[PDB]
Amino acid sequence: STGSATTTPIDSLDDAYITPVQIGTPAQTLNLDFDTGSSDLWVFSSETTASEVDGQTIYTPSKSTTAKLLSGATWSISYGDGSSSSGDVYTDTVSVGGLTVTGQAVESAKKVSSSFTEDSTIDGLLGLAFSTLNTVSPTQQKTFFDNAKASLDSPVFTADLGYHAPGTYNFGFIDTTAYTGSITYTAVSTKQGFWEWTSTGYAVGSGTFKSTSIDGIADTGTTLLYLPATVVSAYWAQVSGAKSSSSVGGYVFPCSATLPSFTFGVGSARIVIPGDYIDFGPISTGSSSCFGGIQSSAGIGINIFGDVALKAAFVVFNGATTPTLGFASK
Repeated sequence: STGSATTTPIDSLDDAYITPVQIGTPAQTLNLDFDTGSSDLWVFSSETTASEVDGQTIYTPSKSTTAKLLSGATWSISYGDGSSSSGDVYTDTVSVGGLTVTGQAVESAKKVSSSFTEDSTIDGLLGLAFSTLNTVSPTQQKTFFDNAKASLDSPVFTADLGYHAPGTYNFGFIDTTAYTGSITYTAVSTKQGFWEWTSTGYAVGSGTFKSTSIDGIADTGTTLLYLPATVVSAYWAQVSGAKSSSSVGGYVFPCSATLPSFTFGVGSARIVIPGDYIDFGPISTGSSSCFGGIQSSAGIGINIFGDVALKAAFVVFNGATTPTLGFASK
């Protein structure tokens, strides 16, 4: 089997991407944030504290003939950005782009943090990291991909995120028309439960490539590119007037600037992030200070190849017995 679904930016900045997901019988379609940095499929639901729902579409398990309470199971998750959610668990039929999993754990939120409430466009998350990170207790549950894997034509999914435009998540096949040149594959460590890999270096604009190992995670659920302070300083030093602002929470730059590109290495291959991808616009409405899309990972504890990086590539998440990651230009 295979599946193919379009993923759409939630706003004009590509702050996140939503993908429609069918849950239950008859189908209830919710728009979920596909997150290769976590491993819970959770949704706003009829059980979510009413004051914490503000415009989201909810899953109502009582209206699904295939929903079953997973007795005794609870979940609770905290994300890198400080947001969180928790609740209980149902199993139900879940379909993405024509690919169907029966008995998928659907984690129903009883509580969500303010960031989730305030984002009316995201109805929940669909985790695509390794199932070892799943938070369901006392019986850990599998991700949608893990459940689908044996049925897929090939045990892979691909992320093809757009810049200010829709893109695609495919399951079970590699669309050879969706990228240019060849796909370069690179080793993955699953030791921390993430799609963790090592970039071979970077360049800023038309500058020389610096060969240096940068361990980080491929994370579709993180907006920006978070890299070591040395790398980030070298980038922003090429932008007149750019500075790190503790008050704003990172590097800012004059909105009048033309940003240089940023290249990262995948083995001997190179992925070029155009400068425009690094512009996250005014820090507040009407400001002439703009927020940078490349930020320091210092104090995160891990480097994160988030959407800024991933949307410059066609990315293969290869879930073979020994997982690997593939990157192609597009």
